[PDB]
Amino acid sequence: LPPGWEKRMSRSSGRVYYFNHITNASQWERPSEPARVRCSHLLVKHSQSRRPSSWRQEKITRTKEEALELINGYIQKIKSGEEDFESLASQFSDCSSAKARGDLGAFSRGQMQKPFEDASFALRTGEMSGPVFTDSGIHIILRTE
Ligand SMILES: *S(=O)(=O)c1cc(C(=O)O)cc(C(=O)NC[C@@H]2CCCC2=O)c1
Repeated sequence: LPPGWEKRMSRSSGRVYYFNHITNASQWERPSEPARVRCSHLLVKHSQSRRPSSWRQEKITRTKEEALELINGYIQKIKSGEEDFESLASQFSDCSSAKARGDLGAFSRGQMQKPFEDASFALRTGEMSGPVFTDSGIHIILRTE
């Protein structure tokens, strides 16, 4: 299995799935480095974020548990196909990159917070992470290049 993938057992169906412990993504299909990648993200902050404030809300009061529930809802909607990643990043990300549909541009290792960096370089082009935790809050990451 590629970097970070493990074979897991679905609790509800008993069917096997695959989980990546670097990106926190899960998928049913069996999964099949560059100097820089380009990623967008959607950030949900909470009261324990390093800065519990965002361009969108002066005082962020939601709990970390509430932020994870929000993130998990956005992931469901994006995976369902009902909403594009860009649409939810623009509307709900607590990062000013929201106004660029979540795009952070290109970057190399050594620039971003480490769990974000590691998830970004372990994603395939076009792939989306699961919930990724940093000191800023909880991220959904989409690798675009
Ligand atoms: S597993 O069954 O313990 C499991 C763990 C997580 C997680 O902790 O992130 C997520 C999922 C999950 O996404 N289940 C639904 C489907 C499983 C295959 C891919 C899915 O969308 C399961």
